[PDB]
Amino acid sequence: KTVVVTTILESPYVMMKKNHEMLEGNERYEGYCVDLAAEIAKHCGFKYKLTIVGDGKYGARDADTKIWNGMVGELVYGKADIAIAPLTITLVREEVIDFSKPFMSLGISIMIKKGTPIESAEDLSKQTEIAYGTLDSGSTKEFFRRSKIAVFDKMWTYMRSAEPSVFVRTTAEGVARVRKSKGKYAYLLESTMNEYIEQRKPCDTMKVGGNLDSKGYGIATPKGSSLGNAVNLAVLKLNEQGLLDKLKNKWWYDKGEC
Amino acid sequence: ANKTVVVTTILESPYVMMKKNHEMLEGNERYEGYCVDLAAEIAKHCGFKYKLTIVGDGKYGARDADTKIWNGMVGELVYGKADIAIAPLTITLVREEVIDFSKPFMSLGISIMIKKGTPIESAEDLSKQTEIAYGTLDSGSTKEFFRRSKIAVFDKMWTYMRSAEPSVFVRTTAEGVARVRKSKGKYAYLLESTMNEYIEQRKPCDTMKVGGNLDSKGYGIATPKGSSLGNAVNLAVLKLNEQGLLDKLKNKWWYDKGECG
Ligand SMILES: N[C@@H](Cc1cc(Cl)c([N+](=O)[O-])cc1CCC(=O)O)C(=O)O
Ligand SMILES: N[C@@H](Cc1cc(Cl)c([N+](=O)[O-])cc1CCC(=O)O)C(=O)O
Repeated sequence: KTVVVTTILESPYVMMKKNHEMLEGNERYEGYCVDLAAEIAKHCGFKYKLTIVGDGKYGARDADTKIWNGMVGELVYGKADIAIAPLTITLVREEVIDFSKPFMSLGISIMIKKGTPIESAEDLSKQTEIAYGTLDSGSTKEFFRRSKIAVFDKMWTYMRSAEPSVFVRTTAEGVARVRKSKGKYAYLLESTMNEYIEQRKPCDTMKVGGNLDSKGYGIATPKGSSLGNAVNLAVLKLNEQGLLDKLKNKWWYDKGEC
Repeated sequence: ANKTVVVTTILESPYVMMKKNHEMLEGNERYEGYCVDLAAEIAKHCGFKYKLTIVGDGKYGARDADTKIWNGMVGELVYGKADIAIAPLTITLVREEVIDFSKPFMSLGISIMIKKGTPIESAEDLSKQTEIAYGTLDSGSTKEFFRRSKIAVFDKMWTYMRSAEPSVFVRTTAEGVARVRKSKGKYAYLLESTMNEYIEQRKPCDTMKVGGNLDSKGYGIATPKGSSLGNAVNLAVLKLNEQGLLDKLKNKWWYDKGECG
């Protein structure tokens, strides 16, 4: 019985191959999660089909309707058997689905265009000449909305009140905005993506400062899933054998363009 | 029928330490540290009463190959002697096979400790020379990491360490640190990054953590398989992290109390 894998088009985790049109099935896709899915299925002994999440979302529960969207939605409503993607392990998600132990550790970080005289969160919060912001929705924004730490609360108030808006619709828009803003915009995003973009042409961005927090991506399965236990052991084994580090290197650095 | 939760832990600075005045104290209050504070939080969120007990054999948890017996805190859980372990206990495959772990409350990796001034910047640097000796604890997970590693650099280091004379291994973490401090830049110590960072903030302020971490892993709260507490404990850990409490706790024990500026 073929396992339905839900995932999301997010570089360099899952991308359509340049020559995808001459390809079929799983082979249409490449990336860190594509490689990880193969390793997991190999170790747990299952065949699987990669499917792209229908609504292009990760997974948030609507406050009013209480409906779950994205890949979490596909798990809880029975459309997919497992999610393999840069999906953060969080309390609200863990209440309705299971996560493996983390396959990648990350935190919120700062992206600047090279030349921008900013070196940390503190620096940013102490000035306004260089605008800075986050995705207009989701986890990073929420970190600042809910934060009780002085400097981060400060940054948050600055962001809500800054004009024009410092928020962006998509991660790509955030990156593009840093790139086209001639050193006058800084983007706060997950460190994994920051580190990746830093190795891509035109090589005009960099990561500065330490991560503002600490979290991890996990493989997700429905509660009670007969795959959950084996998938978790697979992630730990892959980590312990150095495979996860090797996959990170392959996709961030070896295939790097800088 | 409800019973007090038996917590197994271990004396390891700054996770769990006996208070200077422990003699005039009783029970849990004899102890202080990061893991003491964390246990308080977990129990508070999960709503259980608990008793801190120190692991009888002073070990974290490994299965003897010959006897097949699990020692340490893992063993306590596996053999039914404790309800939960709260300590710098790494989540690993062989342990997950026999107990449950929460998601990590702390992230870490194997790292290099040097005496300040030592001309070494990475594992790669160490492996390519022998003038500056380097080693690990004479047992446990860091040594086992190098023994099992099929990564070229780490295997080469293992081969060097196993054959180096005099012995580059040490009996305790304290010994390794002391050896770094006394060896005039001629000994480098491989240990978990958490402890490395801690020691870096302690007088005489003569050590330094250098290079990237050699691996990536996490410490987790452990319960016996099928335990009733496992689920609630896991959600508690996630909440504490998201609420910023785990970072604040690490700051308290590592940096606020820091002795090196
Ligand atoms: N891990 C997030 C999804 C996500 C993934 C990536 Cl890889 C990036 N990113 O490219 O910086 C962002 C996000 C959303 C937060 C953000 O704005 O960083 C989740 O589980 O909700
Ligand atoms: N997390 C390890 C135990 C441990 C804890 C600490 Cl706090 C340090 N350390 O202070 O460097 C080391 C170890 C492992 C021995 C060693 O590497 O010396 C486990 O679960 O086996």
